[PDB]
Amino acid sequence: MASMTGGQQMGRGSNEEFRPEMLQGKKVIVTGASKGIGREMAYHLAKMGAHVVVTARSKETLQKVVSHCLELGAASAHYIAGTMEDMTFAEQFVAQAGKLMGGLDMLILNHITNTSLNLFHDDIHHVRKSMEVNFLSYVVLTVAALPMLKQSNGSIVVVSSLAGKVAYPMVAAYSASKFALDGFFSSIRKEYSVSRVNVSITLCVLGLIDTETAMKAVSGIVHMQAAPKEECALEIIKGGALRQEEVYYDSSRWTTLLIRNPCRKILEELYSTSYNMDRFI
Amino acid sequence: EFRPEMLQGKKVIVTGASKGIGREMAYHLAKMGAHVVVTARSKETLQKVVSHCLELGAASAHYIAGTMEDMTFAEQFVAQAGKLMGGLDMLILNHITNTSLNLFHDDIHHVRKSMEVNFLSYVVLTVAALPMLKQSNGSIVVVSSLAGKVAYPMVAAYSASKFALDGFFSSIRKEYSVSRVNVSITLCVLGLIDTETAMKAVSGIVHMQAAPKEECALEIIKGGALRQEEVYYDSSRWTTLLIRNPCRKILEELYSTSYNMDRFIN
Ligand SMILES: NC(=O)c1ccc[n+]([C@@H]2O[C@H](COP(=O)([O-])OP(=O)(O)OC[C@H]3O[C@@H](n4cnc5c(N)ncnc54)[C@H](OP(=O)(O)O)[C@@H]3O)[C@@H](O)[C@H]2O)c1
Ligand SMILES: NC(=O)c1ccc[n+]([C@@H]2O[C@H](COP(=O)([O-])OP(=O)(O)OC[C@H]3O[C@@H](n4cnc5c(N)ncnc54)[C@H](OP(=O)(O)O)[C@@H]3O)[C@@H](O)[C@H]2O)c1
Ligand SMILES: Fc1ccccc1Oc1cccn2c(C3(c4ccc(Cl)cc4)CC3)nnc12
Ligand SMILES: Fc1ccccc1Oc1cccn2c(C3(c4ccc(Cl)cc4)CC3)nnc12
Repeated sequence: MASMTGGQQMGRGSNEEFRPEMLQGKKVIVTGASKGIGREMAYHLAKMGAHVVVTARSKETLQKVVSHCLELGAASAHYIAGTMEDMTFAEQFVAQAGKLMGGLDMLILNHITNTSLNLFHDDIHHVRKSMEVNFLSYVVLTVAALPMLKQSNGSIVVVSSLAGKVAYPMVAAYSASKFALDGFFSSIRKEYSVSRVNVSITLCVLGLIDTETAMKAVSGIVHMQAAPKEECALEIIKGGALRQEEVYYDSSRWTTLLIRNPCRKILEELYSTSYNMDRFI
Repeated sequence: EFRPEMLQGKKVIVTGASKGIGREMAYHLAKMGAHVVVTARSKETLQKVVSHCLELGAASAHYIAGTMEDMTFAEQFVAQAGKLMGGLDMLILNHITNTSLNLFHDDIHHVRKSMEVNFLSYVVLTVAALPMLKQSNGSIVVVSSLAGKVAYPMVAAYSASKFALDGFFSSIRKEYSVSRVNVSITLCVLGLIDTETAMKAVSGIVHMQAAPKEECALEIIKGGALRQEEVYYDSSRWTTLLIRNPCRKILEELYSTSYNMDRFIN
């Protein structure tokens, strides 16, 4: 039947309004998918009938996510275990994932290095590791994924935080890595636009989410309402599917109303006329 | 309101001071009668900056040559600079790794080096300088860009490193506030400046008006001296009208009541 079937899900109002069928048969990578938001995303994609390749360090937990993804109705589900501290693993993982699915439609970059809320003093090793895992590996994964994503006119989904847009104490190294993602990915988005690289980039700005790990890390320190991980995971997928530049997800209505920076967008448009790139394309 | 006398006898470090904005800052500080320790890789060019700083009326002037790719050099440099001056009042973090305007493709080495030189060495320098800066109720001055606040194509690695500085230094500023660490942090958001290196890098690509390096250098020093959180310096009036993010400041204040830090300080 598939050989006698053809068409497009992305018609009028698909910019616009999400349908779970937009992910049916799509080839998706989810990093940091053994737990939390990442695991929830893998489950939503499975229910949508997507092909899924999940990664994290723990093979045992990834096995359970894969098994459950298959129960949920994933077109295919596989895992490749490894550390994102290793840039060779990050590069090879994408090639293997792409070969496992026969291509790539969406790259969901979600993993982070283990971090706790603490004042910054002298932990330069944690600052470096945060930059390596939360930022550099995302760049390595993007470079490795791009040829496949250009072929499919695919999507890059970058999971960030409110701490990647505004400042918070106790998360200096983490926040620096999240701000770096905005600078890097927002720059390449402008580059893709002029180079006719039809690969969308979604930066997801998340508030406090009720994941086991985050709840433990903020216990007795941060007294905020935590948003549900299930809904968070769906909002990220929706944003990627709709090719939205930015997703904002938080418990507070004040956040949603204030995080947006219309002045940044206006300034970027005003500077777009001040440079000549026809020598690079 | 700034007065040049605010820098008279002050003990100041200037990184990336062999040329451009950094060199201009060293010269302004010299004219103001500050004690100055300049750094960059080129000993020969630093020797000339030092000699000229002394002619201009610096209370004292020294150089220590080395690469900011080396975190051990960065750490030892501060100690050595503070021992020469007998302390530290202001740490001016200005150096960057060599960068050109290009589309991003494969260059992960340049992304890593940009993060190491433009960001990580600033953190290492701050850690090394903090005990002296706490003693003097001193200042940290971080030289950034409009590309460290808004997005630009052709500078992805550079921009990531500048955005990282905002996230890191703005976080520690809030930490210092609750810890009673009386060390100010000034993030300088600069537009196009007429430095030899920047002008060559943008030639035939960027055509906007370049602001003068002499005035730029002074505005950075002024901001540090006045303990301003942020300095905005650009040729365009539309930039000055738009760069500021009042909503970010409001959001930060609204979240400030949602957390309790008295377990890290008591
Ligand atoms: N939770 C929140 O409140 C919150 C707020 C804002 C933004 N976010 C963002 O949301 C994303 C997910 O957060 P979360 O709360 O869901 O975290 P989480 O539950 O703790 O999961 C993190 C995932 O990353 C993996 N991981 C950890 N170290 C790794 C390494 N070295 N190499 C590869 N994978 C590694 C973990 O699995 P293994 O340990 O087995 O490797 C796990 O699958 C992150 O980007 C986070 O910054 C979360
Ligand atoms: N110029 C502009 O249009 C502009 C715009 C926005 C922001 N900015 C910011 O302003 C600052 C200064 O810019 P500029 O135009 O004055 O640049 P510049 O003239 O090229 O000078 C950069 C300085 O950094 C030093 N440096 C380079 N690599 C180094 C390394 N590995 N270790 C230590 N020092 C190193 C250089 O000296 P040696 O080579 O001898 O080491 C030099 O003294 C930067 O932080 C930049 O981001 C400038
Ligand atoms: F998912 C995580 C696992 C382990 C550690 C941190 C993790 O991520 C987080 C855990 C908790 C809050 N997080 C935030 C926010 C935040 C940051 C600082 C403060 Cl004071 C308050 C709120 C913006 C909500 N960004 N990432 C995280
Ligand atoms: F000083 C430098 C030496 C070498 C390379 C970059 C250097 O720093 C720069 C050189 C030129 C412009 N720069 C900018 C601005 C910019 C960036 C990109 C584009 Cl398309 C337009 C305007 C914001 C003015 N930020 N840093 C630099």
